[PDB]
Amino acid sequence: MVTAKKDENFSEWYTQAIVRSEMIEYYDISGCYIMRPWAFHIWEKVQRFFDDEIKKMGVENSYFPMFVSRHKLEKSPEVAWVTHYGDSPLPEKIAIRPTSETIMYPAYAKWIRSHRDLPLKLNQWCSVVRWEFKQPTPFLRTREFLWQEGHTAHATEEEAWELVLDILELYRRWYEECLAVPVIKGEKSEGEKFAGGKKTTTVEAFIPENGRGIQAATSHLLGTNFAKMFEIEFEDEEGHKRLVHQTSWGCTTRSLGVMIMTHGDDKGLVIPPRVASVQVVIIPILFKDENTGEILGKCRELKTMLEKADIRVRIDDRSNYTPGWKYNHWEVKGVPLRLELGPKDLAKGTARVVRRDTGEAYQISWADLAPKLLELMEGIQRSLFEKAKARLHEGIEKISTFDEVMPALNRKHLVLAPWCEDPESEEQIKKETQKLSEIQATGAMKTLCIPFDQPPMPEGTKCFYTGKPAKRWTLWGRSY
Amino acid sequence: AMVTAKKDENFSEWYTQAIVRSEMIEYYDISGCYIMRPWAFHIWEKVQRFFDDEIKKMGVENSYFPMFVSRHKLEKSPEVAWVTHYGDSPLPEKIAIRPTSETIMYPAYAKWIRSHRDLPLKLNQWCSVVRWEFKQPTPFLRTREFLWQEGHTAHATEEEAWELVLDILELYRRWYEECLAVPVIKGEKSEGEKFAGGKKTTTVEAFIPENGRGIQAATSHLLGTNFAKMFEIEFEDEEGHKRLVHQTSWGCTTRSLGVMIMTHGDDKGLVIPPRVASVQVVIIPILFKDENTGEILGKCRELKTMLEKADIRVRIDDRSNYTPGWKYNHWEVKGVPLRLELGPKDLAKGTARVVRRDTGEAYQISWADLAPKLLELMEGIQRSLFEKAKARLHEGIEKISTFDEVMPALNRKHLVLAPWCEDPESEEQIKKETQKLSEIQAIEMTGAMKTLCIPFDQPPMPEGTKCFYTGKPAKRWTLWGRSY
Ligand SMILES: Cc1cc(N2CC[C@@](C#N)(C3CC3)C2=O)cc(NC(=O)Cc2ccccc2)n1
Ligand SMILES: Cc1cc(N2CC[C@@](C#N)(C3CC3)C2=O)cc(NC(=O)Cc2ccccc2)n1
Ligand SMILES: O=C(C[C@H]1NCCC[C@@H]1O)Cn1cnc2cc(Br)c(Cl)cc2c1=O
Ligand SMILES: O=C(C[C@H]1NCCC[C@@H]1O)Cn1cnc2cc(Br)c(Cl)cc2c1=O
Repeated sequence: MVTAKKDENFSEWYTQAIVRSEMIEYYDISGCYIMRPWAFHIWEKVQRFFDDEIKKMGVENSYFPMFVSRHKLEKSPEVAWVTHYGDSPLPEKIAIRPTSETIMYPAYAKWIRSHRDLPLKLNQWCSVVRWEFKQPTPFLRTREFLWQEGHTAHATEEEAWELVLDILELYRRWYEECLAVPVIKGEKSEGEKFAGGKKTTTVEAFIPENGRGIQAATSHLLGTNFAKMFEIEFEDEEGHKRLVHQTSWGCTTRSLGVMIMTHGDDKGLVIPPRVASVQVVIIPILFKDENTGEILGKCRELKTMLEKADIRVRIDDRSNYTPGWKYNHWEVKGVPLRLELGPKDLAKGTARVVRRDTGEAYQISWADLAPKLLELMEGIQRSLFEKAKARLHEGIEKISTFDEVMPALNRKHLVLAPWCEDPESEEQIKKETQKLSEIQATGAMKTLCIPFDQPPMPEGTKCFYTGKPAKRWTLWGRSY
Repeated sequence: AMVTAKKDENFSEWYTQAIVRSEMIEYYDISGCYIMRPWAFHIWEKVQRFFDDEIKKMGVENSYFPMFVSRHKLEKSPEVAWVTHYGDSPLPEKIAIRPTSETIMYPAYAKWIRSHRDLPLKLNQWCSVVRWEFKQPTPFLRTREFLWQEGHTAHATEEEAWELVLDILELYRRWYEECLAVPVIKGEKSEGEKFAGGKKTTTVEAFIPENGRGIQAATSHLLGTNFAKMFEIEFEDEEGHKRLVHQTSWGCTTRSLGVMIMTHGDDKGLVIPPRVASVQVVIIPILFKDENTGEILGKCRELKTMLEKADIRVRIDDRSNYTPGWKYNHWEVKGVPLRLELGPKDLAKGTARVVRRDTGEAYQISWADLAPKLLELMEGIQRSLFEKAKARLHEGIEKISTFDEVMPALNRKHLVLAPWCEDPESEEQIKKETQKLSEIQAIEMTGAMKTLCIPFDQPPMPEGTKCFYTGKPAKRWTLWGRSY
């Protein structure tokens, strides 16, 4: 049972939702959490979608070591260092991977020798470790987390940039098509991009209850800098030695946290049908032996028919729990549809179906069950996305001048503002907004992204902070 | 680009050449760790899909537990890797990288299990583990870091747990025999060889004829209640008394790829069974550089589309800057089970030439006949690969009566099946005796013979049969040999 209200104390609500639904368990090492099966099911679904999609692009999976030698990593950072095997010291300490550039690119330098070898497109599913001192949040910001990382090498910059954009569109689909979470595609600012690359692109999500943006996934154009550092070169069709043009990209189980925060309500989780391991739960109403074998035989009959429409169905015929307990259990876990079958329903040839997202109840004849449920699930998925998109739209304010910023931040909104893109000004804006928030008593505003979808920039439009010529419309807000 | 070491002359150099020249592995500067390149990883993906699909029907659910365990939870030093520092700062308590996840999972089991309604609890996880041994590593077979799955279940009764132990072991038999076409023997480990944390260890064992060695392929343990005692994993039963759960654990690793490589490979390189080959059919246009007109590649595309609508895994090697013969050798070293050749004559006849990797036999096939024919050939290659390997397994096991038969059989690079009293002291004695006799032989890996398993499939034990070593009453036929 969830008792905290989402719109009152959001942090207590989130903790309740993910504990009481059995998504997470705590662990004695700070910043690490156990991912229980109810959460892991969702990860498996988005992993299958993304993996299928990158394979059609020619990306192949691989597995590189979890350890990197001190002198290879440092070609200290907040990495976990292994210094001993048993009681014996290693002659050189080794780190646990925070990301695998230093592990993979020496191999790329060995494998790439001619244009015949390109493009090289690899991905791996693994976990990484970033041992930060700060407060962790389950799914969103943890010390160890699951994440794929893709790394590619190309003969030209244009082919690399094309892949960057293709991958970022896959991340838009991971969020919007699977998880029903709306995201904004954009470029990172110069101060916010990956330092080892040329251009970083991102999908950004918005959490209306605390007003914060959160980076959902990222796709980098690395250019040739790592090719220089690692000596990744190839002979072109005319004999000349050239540097490769690289990309890298990743997305994590943070996606699940964003889903939970987007669609959850006062009763617990709400799982979008496309990633629900159980789409429909059938609950036999058993009491005083009122037509028991009748009811359970019928439930089995219904499961088989729905499955023949590829609906993912679970009968909760466990005998150790009451029907009321089952209603609340599957509601807190977010199953899209609950189908109730009792003696009355069997006498009438119908089932009672309740939608998780809106609570609406439907009396459906057995014959109609499969097509109707399909309609409902399409309806649920679509409505989850559309409601979320409306909230995203209501949470962004277009502004012209800096004087509008603090009122907007106080409404827990993001701002879209014309910006000159000077890196000094982003540093100044972060400092000023933090100071102002402090005085009104994590308050800094930073750039979230420069969106791909740019409204026109009228000639003569001035930067909202510096008064210099504005270049592009930029999304700002408080953030994770 | 070609394998030159012969499998039956210098097996270790053959194995290294096969897995490097096929682009399955890459070396790494940290000893005992290797990079798993896509040609190998695809196979792992296929066996992972099979096993995952099968355990899900048993109600096992996947999960993910942390890779780290606190010093005081692991030591509830071992050969584990210890993290002692974040950046330059010491941890107040060092933490180990998981060598297996019992000490990470079972405290959560103790929290989750309170009543009989909570059972059975059935979890699995796919992850990597680390065992920092100082012995020489072998790619795929024995490494410091390896991918695996490990499953862990808890039950209200011993009979239910034992049923699951046996169901999982049958899945491991199918992983090897049905996916990888490797024959394995199901058996029970001896008291000295079982997992000390458990009551009974079952195994599937494989055999490598070229070096005469047995190798453990996968394992499934009946843990009993010992871990339930240690972690206080108890439940209130249907009548209200606290009871210990009965547990199982089981695991299988990428060692299964190394066993497959050693079982089917030949002097030309790898041979990949069709059921796990990421490319089942490579189409090689007989086309030379700057000669592409569109005729050959156009038909190659039409053929690939047709074959794919039969769910055949097809690749066209249309790479412009390699000759067709180079391509033939490339994909032979990689073990692609079927090569489809398409050149000018094939176009002029409406046929294609298909060559199977395992035997080299060639077939002329009409375009229209390709899809069913290739399906048939692949079923034939899989079956044949398995049936030849099973024959070698059978030729490699000698049934014996007395200890004096043992050294001759080991010198033929064979395993022995022998009646055994099952006394643990005698297995220690046999290991030492065979090691010393091997040493003396070698003057004029170790030579010790150990138990591999006590097979499930037991021939009758005639009344009065004596143990081949102690002369005491024999209990069960036991499989022994030199081992990994
Ligand atoms: C679960 C998760 C996710 C992510 N990040 C990063 C950006 C990214 C995106 N987009 C990655 C590129 C894919 C993402 O998801 C990052 C993290 N931990 C951390 O920062 C370390 C940490 C540990 C304890 C407290 C505070 C911080 N934890
Ligand atoms: C690749 C792989 C596999 C396996 N093992 C174990 C038994 C088992 C079986 N069956 C596991 C239960 C599943 C298996 O496969 C074990 C290993 N490394 C090691 O012993 C550590 C090591 C490191 C360097 C040199 C020598 C030894 N490396
Ligand atoms: O991890 C990255 C860059 C990219 N790597 C490939 C997957 C997508 C990802 O955005 C940035 N990054 C982030 N955090 C890090 C923390 C440490 Br500790 C180190 Cl050494 C290095 C890094 C580091 O390189
Ligand atoms: O890892 C095991 C027992 C079982 N765990 C679950 C998967 C199947 C597997 O056989 C035995 N084992 C093997 N090697 C180990 C190495 C170290 Br180091 C430690 Cl601490 C512990 C162990 C250890 O417990």
